[PDB]
Amino acid sequence: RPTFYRQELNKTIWEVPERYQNLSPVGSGAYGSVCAAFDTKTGHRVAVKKLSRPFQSIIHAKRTYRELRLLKHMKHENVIGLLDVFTPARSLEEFNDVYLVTHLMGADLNNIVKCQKLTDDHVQFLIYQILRGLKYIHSADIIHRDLKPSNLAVNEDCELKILDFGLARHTDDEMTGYVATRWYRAPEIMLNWMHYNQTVDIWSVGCIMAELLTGRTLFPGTDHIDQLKLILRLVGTPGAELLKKISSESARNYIQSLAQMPKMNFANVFIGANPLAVDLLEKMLVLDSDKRITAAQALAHAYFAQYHDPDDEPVADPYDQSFESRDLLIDEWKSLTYDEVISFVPPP
Ligand SMILES: CN1[C@@H]2CC[C@H]1C[C@@H](N)C2
Ligand SMILES: [Cl-]
Ligand SMILES: [Cl-]
Ligand SMILES: [Cl-]
Ligand SMILES: [Cl-]
Ligand SMILES: [Cl-]
Ligand SMILES: [Mg+2]
Repeated sequence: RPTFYRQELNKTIWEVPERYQNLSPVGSGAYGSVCAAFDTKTGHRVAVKKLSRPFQSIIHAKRTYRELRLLKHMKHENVIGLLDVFTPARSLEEFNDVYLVTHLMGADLNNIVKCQKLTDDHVQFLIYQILRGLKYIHSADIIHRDLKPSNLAVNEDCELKILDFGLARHTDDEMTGYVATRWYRAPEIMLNWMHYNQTVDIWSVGCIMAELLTGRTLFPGTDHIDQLKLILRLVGTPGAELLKKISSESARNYIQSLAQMPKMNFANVFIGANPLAVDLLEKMLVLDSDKRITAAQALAHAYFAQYHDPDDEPVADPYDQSFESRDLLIDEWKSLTYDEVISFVPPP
């Protein structure tokens, strides 16, 4: 057990191993507080996140367990990894606090687009890395559910990592109105049409790729209905085949109230883009999720010929998510989490 030391950072007690020095506040959503630190064992600048109220309810205790399980599994060059996890507690009986440690991300996509100009070669490389990471995530039957530019870290060398997996977090207020929290979401999840699956993430990649190409948000809707009208103007209104897959009767009646529109010509929307980029966008931005291109199929598209290496696009170890259907008490979720903290093995 390392020695721990205590300090107060903005109204909060932090108790951390001596290896972590020069702690300085950076952020605080409703799920925790974050400090930057120097890790003297590894030489890395790191983010240290102290969870808030991790075991306050069954829903919160299960979310804490879910996040720790997911971060411990993800071992890929284009996905955020877990450097360390710790608690100052010396037993389950005194266990209350969880701290998560990752590499400090110095810039998101948004920061890079504002400070540098990108060529078509940059966009090939950025979208290639998102798809390489998604091939790995989907191979474990994990859905990210919240891909958007603020959830993509990018460095000076244009190297990219996916972060901030969807933990079933987002509230109704957060998704309301003229908000980037909704502009990258597939229409079947935005409107609760049907049981969604991993295809929702490919829609988000199409929206991100379009905005790297034009410099404009693809579907900047002022609300859910405005956004659906922008989507159907580009891709066309649904055919009988998709309408049958929409499980809500009211959702089906509403769509049938809209005048029919054909799919637009994507070469006339993405004026002057690489024809291979136009073709790949037409294969991602398909209304019927059954017919979208997959991450593994997209890596073999000719747009990525300069970067594709089928011997360097790895898949994940199997991931057991049977806990998602399990009914447990707060203290049972808390014990499972404690065991996962004490069994952590750091990366090479
Ligand atoms: C001018 N637009 C702003 C920032 C870049 C671009 C696309 C969206 N992310 C919003
Ligand atoms: Cl230490
Ligand atoms: Cl990482
Ligand atoms: Cl504790
Ligand atoms: Cl964003
Ligand atoms: Cl597993
Ligand atoms: Mg985020």
